Amino acid sequence: AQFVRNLAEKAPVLVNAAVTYSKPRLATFWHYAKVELVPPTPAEIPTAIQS
Amino acid sequence: AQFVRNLAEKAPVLVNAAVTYSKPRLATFWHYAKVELVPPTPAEIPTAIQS
Repeated sequence: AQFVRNLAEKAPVLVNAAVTYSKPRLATFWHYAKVELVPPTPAEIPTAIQS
Repeated sequence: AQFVRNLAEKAPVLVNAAVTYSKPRLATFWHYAKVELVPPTPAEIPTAIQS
């Protein structure tokens, strides 16, 4: 009852820990995804068309 | 009647002459329109984005 609610508060802390562990793995994925904040360069278009 | 039909045959020759005169003026328009037989180059995209 109230103890289960207290357990839920501990579970909320556990959920925060779950978010905490997920973020660095997500940060590694972000490092791969951080290459572009704007659309890709039209500079290598020549290389691609030539290939 | 038949003379009007004969006049129509002459008119058909006149229509061919009308097509004949239109084609060189159209050819000048074609010279302006003959620049691209395929989609435009992605080479100047840099110039445009920089401008």
